[PDB]
Amino acid sequence: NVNLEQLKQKAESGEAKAQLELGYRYFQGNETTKDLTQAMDWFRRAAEQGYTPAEYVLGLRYMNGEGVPQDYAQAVIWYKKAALKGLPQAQQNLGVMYHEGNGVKVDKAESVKWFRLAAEQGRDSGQQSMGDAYFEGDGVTRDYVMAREWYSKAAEQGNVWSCNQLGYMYSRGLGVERNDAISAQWYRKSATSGDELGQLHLADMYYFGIGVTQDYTQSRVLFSQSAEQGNSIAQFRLGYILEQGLAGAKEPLKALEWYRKSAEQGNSDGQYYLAHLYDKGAEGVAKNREQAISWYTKSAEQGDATAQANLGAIYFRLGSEEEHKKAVEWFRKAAAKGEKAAQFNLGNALLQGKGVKKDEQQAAIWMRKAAEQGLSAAQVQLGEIYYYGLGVERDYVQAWAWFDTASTNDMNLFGTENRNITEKKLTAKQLQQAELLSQQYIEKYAPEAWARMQKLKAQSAVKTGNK
Ligand SMILES: [Cl-]
Ligand SMILES: [Cl-]
Ligand SMILES: [Mg+2]
Repeated sequence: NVNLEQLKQKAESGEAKAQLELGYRYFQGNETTKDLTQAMDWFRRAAEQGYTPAEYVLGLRYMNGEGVPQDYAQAVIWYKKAALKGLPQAQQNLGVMYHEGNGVKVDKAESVKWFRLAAEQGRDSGQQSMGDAYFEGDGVTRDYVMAREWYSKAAEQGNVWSCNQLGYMYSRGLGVERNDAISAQWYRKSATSGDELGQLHLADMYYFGIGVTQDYTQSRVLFSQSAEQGNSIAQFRLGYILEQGLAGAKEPLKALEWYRKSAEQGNSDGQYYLAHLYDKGAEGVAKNREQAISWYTKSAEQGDATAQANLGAIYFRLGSEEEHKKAVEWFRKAAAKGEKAAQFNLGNALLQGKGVKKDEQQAAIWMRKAAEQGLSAAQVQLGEIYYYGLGVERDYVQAWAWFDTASTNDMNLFGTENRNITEKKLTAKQLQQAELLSQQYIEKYAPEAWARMQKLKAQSAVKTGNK
């Protein structure tokens, strides 16, 4: 428009708009050397005339301590001048000051008054603030319906936080009936904007086919975008996609790197998967006991029951007497959380008196818990517990039933052989009873096998009436 000298002439003539603009020339330092003293002087001259935008600007300068000592209380006074005259940005900032108790005592109801005025003028930050207020019940009574309405207005204008909130609410059924498809649409808007959490959530939805068609390639790309921004969950989820070759060839070395990124942030899942790669190895990844133990221990300490079970198992396979005791303590923690492998491992520890005093009655209890969760190895051991009467009264019918369950479950060879051996011990009626019992156990405690069997079983025909 006009240069500095021409602008100066207008400002000195008393034009408030020119005074504010001149202030900004000094503030920004583009056409003239940055000079906060001169910037403030001209900002103040414009505000002297009650020029609303300049009053708002002094609010910013006092709020931020730019060219003046930071002073929230004074910022509030300036914002209120401009807010009372309807300037949306001043209303929003004043609302924030009240919400935070910056320069004024916290007043959540008052914050909502100001957010509402800014929101009614269509500012997306105000609309978001109203959404958050109704979502939190902060200065207003909680109302997820109202929250959704305000978030929608903000999200339509590109407000990313509001997109994520809508994604969340539609996923959880807050103020609206759960709809995974609509949830995914909102998270997609977020993800396309470059948002780490929108990418994370949409990736997870493509992984499991929630609200969208299952698609590991889309999942990989979205997890990658979120992981590159540092998200520890996205990092291990991407790692798993890569290790398992779900969207490409298996890439175990690349998986390792992503698991390590996750693990180093303290993510117990990342720590688990990193440890698991060192535990089991993969193509190009050597087994490493020390690393497996170290990373399982961090994961286990964070309550990961899979890590607890696997750490104990490493110690049981190869460990000192103290390591066996530690293993039992880990199995105990994981068994308490319901991890079937830990219940099984604890059961066997108690049968042997390995790392713990031998206790066959307690062994049978843990073994049954594991067997009921479908672990065929536990079904075999529980069968032998009944066969030999270890912490239970000997019962060949129960033995046969658990062995047949294990055999049918996942073609456990020891189940099959033990069943065949036990059968000779049974009368014809005991065998009938054991077969019925195994049918019950298979349906309840090997349900995947039950379903497979039911779909394949020979069925009888029915004769239709004729003539
Ligand atoms: Cl703006
Ligand atoms: Cl695993
Ligand atoms: Mg709040």
